[PDB]
Amino acid sequence: MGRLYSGNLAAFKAATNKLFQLDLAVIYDDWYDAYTRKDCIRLRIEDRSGNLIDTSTFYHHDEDVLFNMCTDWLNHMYDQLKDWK
Repeated sequence: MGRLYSGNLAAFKAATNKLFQLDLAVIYDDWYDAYTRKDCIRLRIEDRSGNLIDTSTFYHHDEDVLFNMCTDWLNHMYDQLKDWK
């Protein structure tokens, strides 16, 4: 929907350039919830047509550790899909 701007996002923004070059898509869900109304960080990976790739939900200690975990896993798949076709 949109993109935020903050200091911890300095390194985070850099990762985006890789996503296009590996031919994949990623969407995150935040600020929307059912009846519980609780803060959470949901990260979802998928294709263009329908094949779903993977998903992860993060809740833990403050933003520094949270973003570290998020950026870590994103870098994780890069090499793996770089080996296959």
